[PDB]
Amino acid sequence: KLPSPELYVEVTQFYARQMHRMDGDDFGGFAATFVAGAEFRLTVLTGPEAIEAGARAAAGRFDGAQPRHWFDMMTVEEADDGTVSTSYYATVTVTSAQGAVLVEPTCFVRDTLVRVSGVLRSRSRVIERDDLVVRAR
Amino acid sequence: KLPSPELYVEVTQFYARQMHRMDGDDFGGFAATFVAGAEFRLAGGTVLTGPEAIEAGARAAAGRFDGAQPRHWFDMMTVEEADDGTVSTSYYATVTVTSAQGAVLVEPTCFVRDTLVRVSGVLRSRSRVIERDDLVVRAR
Amino acid sequence: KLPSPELYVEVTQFYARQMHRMDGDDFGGFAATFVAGAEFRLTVLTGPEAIEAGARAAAGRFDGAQPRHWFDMMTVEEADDGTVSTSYYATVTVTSAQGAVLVEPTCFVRDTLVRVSGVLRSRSRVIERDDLVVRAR
Repeated sequence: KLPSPELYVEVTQFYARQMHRMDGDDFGGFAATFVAGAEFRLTVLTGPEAIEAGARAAAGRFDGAQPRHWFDMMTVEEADDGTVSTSYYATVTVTSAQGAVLVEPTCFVRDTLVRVSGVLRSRSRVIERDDLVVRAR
Repeated sequence: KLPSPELYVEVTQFYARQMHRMDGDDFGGFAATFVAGAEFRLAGGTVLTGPEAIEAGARAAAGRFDGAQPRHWFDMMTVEEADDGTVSTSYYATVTVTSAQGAVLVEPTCFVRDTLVRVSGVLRSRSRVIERDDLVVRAR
Repeated sequence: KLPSPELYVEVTQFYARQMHRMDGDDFGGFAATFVAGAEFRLTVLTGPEAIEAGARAAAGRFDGAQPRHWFDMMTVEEADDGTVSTSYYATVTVTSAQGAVLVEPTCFVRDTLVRVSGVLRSRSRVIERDDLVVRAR
């Protein structure tokens, strides 16, 4: 079932704002986009406190360089109970002080979003890393 | 000339599902998104006609990935709907290839022009023309 | 807060056409998407003539190769006075005659768009280059 244009637009804006916070080191604001008990599976982090700690930790890998998350090829579907399911491609570019760019291994991501007080929030995120999948075959 | 929001959303979902199938090695499902007699024009000038030829070409081309994982990325997409429902798009595309060792290759970028048509209410690919930017540069 | 689906679509088409022109060396057509007195902050360029000349000059860095601009993670909001504000991630790929793809340092871009005779045009563009931000911190 195709999503309504309003839902599709709302989803694009949710992800843009969520990733701007994560990439901008607003780890608490990033985690606040998740509901209590949200499941983030890379190993699972459950709930915003754990998700905030993980984003802070994973950001350590960038040192002082600047990450940017890139999403594309995103499916969006609304269930009758209002839950939104997405699947998409994601990567992170990492730009150094000298202008070098590293492109991280791509991921295939599956999300569920829920509406809380009229606004979308992340309920579940499951990340499949393409290098690990390749390695496993 | 702007596409309706419904059409724009429909196009984004068509392409997301189409590339998920191709990148996931569902070459039959990828080819099934094309109509009978669809024309697929490769960067080099070879044309594949019909979904069966397109499936065979897509499977053969995937050999270049050598067990690594491709991901197609589209961006900067124009969308135009003709009065008869035919949809024309143009966009940028590239492919990343991620290996078991975490290597990421970025393939030469392409400029792609498609036509889509509606069959029993759903979009299908009718024409795809790929211009590869390295080949364009070489000709210049 | 959320843009109408019509506005969202119009913005994607505006940017697709603007970048196709710039990447295709249609520097005048690129500049025509800006209003008179538009401000482009890299140094500031004011007006379509200066923006065209600067874009032509900047393209010299590609040296016979083919650039492609990639935007993603785009916020879109309409202000009460009809001004449209966007923020997005941008990078440029540069593909050589041998198919080597250079990936330029990423940018965080903030635009304002305005409607002129019913048509969207760029009023202001401010580019923050991520390597320079990293260097500064």
